[PDB]
Amino acid sequence: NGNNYVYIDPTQLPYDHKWEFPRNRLSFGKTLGAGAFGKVVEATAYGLIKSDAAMTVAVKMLKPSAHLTEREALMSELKVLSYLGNHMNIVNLLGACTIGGPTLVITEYCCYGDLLNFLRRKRDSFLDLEDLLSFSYQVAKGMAFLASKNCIHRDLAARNILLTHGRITKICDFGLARHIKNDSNYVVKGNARLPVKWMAPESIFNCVYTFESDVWSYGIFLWELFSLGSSPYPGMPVDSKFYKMIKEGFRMLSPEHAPAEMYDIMKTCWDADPLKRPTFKQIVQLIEKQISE
Amino acid sequence: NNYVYIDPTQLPYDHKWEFPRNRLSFGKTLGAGAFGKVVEATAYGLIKSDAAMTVAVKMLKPSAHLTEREALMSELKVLSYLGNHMNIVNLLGACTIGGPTLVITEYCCYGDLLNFLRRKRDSFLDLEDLLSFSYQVAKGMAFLASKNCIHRDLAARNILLTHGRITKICDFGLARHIKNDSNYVVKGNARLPVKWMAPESIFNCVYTFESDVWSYGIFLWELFSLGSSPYPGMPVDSKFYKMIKEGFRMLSPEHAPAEMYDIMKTCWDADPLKRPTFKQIVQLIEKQISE
Amino acid sequence: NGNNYVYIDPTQLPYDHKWEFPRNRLSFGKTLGAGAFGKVVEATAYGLIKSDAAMTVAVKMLKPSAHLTEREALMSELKVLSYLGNHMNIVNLLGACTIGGPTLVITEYCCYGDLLNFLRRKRDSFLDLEDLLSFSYQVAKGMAFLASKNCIHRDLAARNILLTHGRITKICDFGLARHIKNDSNYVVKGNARLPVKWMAPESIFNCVYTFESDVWSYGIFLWELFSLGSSPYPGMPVDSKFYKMIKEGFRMLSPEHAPAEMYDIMKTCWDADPLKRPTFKQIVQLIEKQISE
Amino acid sequence: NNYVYIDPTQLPYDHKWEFPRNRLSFGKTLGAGAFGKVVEATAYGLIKSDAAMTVAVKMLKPSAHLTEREALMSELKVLSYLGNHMNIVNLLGACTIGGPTLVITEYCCYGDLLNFLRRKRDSFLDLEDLLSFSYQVAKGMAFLASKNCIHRDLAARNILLTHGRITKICDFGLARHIKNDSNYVVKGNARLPVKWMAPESIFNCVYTFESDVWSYGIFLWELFSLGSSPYPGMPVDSKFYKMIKEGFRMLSPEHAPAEMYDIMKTCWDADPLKRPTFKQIVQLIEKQISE
Repeated sequence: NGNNYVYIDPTQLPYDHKWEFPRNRLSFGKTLGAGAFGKVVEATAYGLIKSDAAMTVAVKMLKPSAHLTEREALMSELKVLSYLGNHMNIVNLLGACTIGGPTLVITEYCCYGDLLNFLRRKRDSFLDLEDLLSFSYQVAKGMAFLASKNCIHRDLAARNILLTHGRITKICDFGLARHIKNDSNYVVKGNARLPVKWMAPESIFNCVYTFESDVWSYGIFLWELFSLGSSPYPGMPVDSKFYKMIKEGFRMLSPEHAPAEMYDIMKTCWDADPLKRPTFKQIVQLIEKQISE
Repeated sequence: NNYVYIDPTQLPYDHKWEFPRNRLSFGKTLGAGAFGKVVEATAYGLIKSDAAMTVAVKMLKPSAHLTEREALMSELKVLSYLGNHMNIVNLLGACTIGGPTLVITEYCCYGDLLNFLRRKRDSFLDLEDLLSFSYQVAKGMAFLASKNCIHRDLAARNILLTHGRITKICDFGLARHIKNDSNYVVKGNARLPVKWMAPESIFNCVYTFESDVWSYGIFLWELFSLGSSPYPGMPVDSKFYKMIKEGFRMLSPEHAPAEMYDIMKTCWDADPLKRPTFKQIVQLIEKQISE
Repeated sequence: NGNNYVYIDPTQLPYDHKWEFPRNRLSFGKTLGAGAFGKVVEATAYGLIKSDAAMTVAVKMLKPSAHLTEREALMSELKVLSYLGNHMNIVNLLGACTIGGPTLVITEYCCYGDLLNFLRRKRDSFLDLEDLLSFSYQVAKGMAFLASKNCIHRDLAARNILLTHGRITKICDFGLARHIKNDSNYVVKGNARLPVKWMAPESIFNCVYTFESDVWSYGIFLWELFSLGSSPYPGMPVDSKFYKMIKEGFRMLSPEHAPAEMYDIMKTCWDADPLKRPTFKQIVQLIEKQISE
Repeated sequence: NNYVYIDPTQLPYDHKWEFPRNRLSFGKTLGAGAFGKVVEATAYGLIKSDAAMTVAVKMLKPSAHLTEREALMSELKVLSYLGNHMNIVNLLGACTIGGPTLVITEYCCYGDLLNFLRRKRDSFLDLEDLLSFSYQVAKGMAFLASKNCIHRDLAARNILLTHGRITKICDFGLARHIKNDSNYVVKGNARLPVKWMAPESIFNCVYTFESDVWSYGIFLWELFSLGSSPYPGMPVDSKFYKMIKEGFRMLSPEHAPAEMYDIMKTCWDADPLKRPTFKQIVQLIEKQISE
């Protein structure tokens, strides 16, 4: 009754059927990633674009291990993706299958896989510095787009950036298609397993996920990136001591390969006051103005 | 679920809005409900540091529960999220530290539009002004829609009038009592404005963007009626609901141009996806303008 | 050769034919305004919008008194109008007739005529203050639109604002359809007859027409408006003394009916430094923030 | 004619761009023409007040006429009008008072793209990078088009390379001599880059938005050729022009993916209105990306 202005979230809202696509026009292939309850699969879609009779795509789907909770999560993801719109630097929705079977969410296939692996298998023969400047600019633009659509990414990290042609990087939601009890980057806090080393303190202590929370993670991502795929706070486990250190204001030092301008952005992203952190729009404009330096 | 849309009521309070409450004076109550009220006030140095202006302040009565404190704070965070527009009542500032929460918004000197239409029903202000009211309220809703917001009580009684012939959509939440207003009627758990609500909202309790358009149609009807009451004479009971489901509708207001009536009708399509969107309603009007 | 970045003006560019409309579907009626070389005519257009079989429109056309120079001016106007786009607060292009006869430019008809006349025939029974606030806001929005499309109006003045339904005002180009040797508001300077009392000094002395030049005229328009249709610098002829006065920095005083906020805008519009003048976007935002005062 | 579009070269010089020339040092010449040059330079306190950066400064030689002073000042006012974008060389500041006009823009450390392609023609940098170059240059042109600007000399030789794998469209006006470059050839009054010009530009001297797209096609051809010369072997004479009118075209570069070739072909449509716009070319590529 009170407060007549109610924000409507695209999750709670009709599924637009312009996305629906015949499940008899998909051929599933090798799995690309799986969690306990879901998986992303490589596939061929026939007649998805009138120019490409057969294009490789990725399909997100649940495993028969999955309950009602998961089935709704996948539909929410589909709905969310359906409202975002397209941008070069995210993985885009191509279509879905809801009628006549389990829900299938069809998105872009990114042939070069994810950025962390790429960075690590390349740590030796060091792809060079300019590619790394390019990736951080592109990820910034992609976060700026998500933020202009009022959207937050609650797991920004090199392991969720994918690589495709034209040297393009794309931000990705891996939800459900990743097993986190097996990954030490995810650690128990409260009920959940979270990526706390990528998380802003206000997110860890006060459970607040703002737009500036993402900017912190972007900072950890830059460190991740210029370290060529190393872990954040390398060697140190997440525990009482860590939380205390983050709270007191201790920060990581510059990676050996970060130019001075980037570490500079890193540091401001990690300001304890969220309000002193740059926005993604500012990061993008900063990288563009300083590109010749 | 990595991707998540931010809810405005979850964001932290932005201190850019903070305003010293020793710069406020209170005057007469504009509206009161069970748990809160809206008071006329003076704020010094609010826009210009030189100057003083009249504003409206919304606040809780001493008998407010945590649910009402949350409602008032949510009202504030939504307003802050929306930003400014000429056709809503805007947030001007808040007092949060040093006492009860105060939400400062625009004062609208001419009062609400329903009362204005009734007191003007005698002389007939002309049809050109009712056109402007239509256009402005649609512009205001198109704007709320664009920020992904819905209004739960769009009705001439929640539309305010200010200078420059400007009309503003307003959230009267918490500052109206309804237990004695025939327009609000018990259904299920709550008291609701049923004559203004779309059928799918009454039944399945679906509040969406197309629900508002329905209410816009009922508004257009109030408007070109000069503030007569909707579905006049009919009480709300089983008879009423059953009839609305079976396609029952109001006929054209005596003073509506046929086109505006056609928009009303399209607003009342039983099928939510056949109703116009506000953006479309704006664009219609912006051509029904030269003809 | 030098300078490879060349701005292309919509005047010099192909006429898009999506505007072309059959001249056998127009019936000309009474003239609304004429110059020596052209005129605007009231007309009926059959089948212009599928909803209105017969709507009144305005048609701009040359008189047989007109030379090649004028014929090109009218086509330039048509081209300009064709690129602007629509906005509620200007008079919009509806179509043209180029093939099989003289050029005809079809625009919106505004039933209540122009604002200056309206203001003057209403000076006695004083339509009230709130309508005047509304007109200045609407004209500001219309200038803001023109400026966002990089367009300037070189004759902004109450005599070029038209009135239509819904209490809507619309900015208008009267070019060619007005005789200026008969109107004392237009006065000789150099070769041309110009509206110098509406013109910014940098426009008068240095022949520079910027976006802030328009803002000056907007200021004179507000004065014109809150004086209920009086002439600017009433009684004083344009001559050496006037130019000197404008140059030294003398300004008009507030009209008897201008609220303090408006005269305030007036004054800043008339700053001798163009750079200290508000932009139309700022004027609009100022009027909106202060609307409750 | 009351409505008039502002030409950027007519606007007054904006002093927000002014920069003290005692904060500049000059180094080596990057490029020189008959009447002017572009020099490598250091500017202190240009972006950060703390710091120094390398920039490029464009200026007139002592033998420049009023037409060249105007060209240089027009270059400056156009750049100021366009504003920033990642894919053009941007204006950083100007020195106008206290001596000759100096136009400060971005230094691009890797030099021009034509030379880069040739020196890389040996090893084969891969096809993924040529895709990025295509996309970036189209993004840059789409941007110039959106500000209603045309480029009179779009060619790999006027595309510069900087950090982050970024390519930037550049105006080399005044800082190249052409009297000895076979790529510029006398036609009528001027020396022109004819192999890059659309047919309607050579004849009726029509320079429009669709003329640029033609040149973009020739660029795509240079690009996937690794900087071979266009219409290789053929000199420009009556033979040449007559053939271009009668539909003569280049065939696919040995290393072009078929789709990119299809865009080249559509860029070379004799009918200006059949050619894609840059906005369309961007959007194509942004899907030819996952396949």
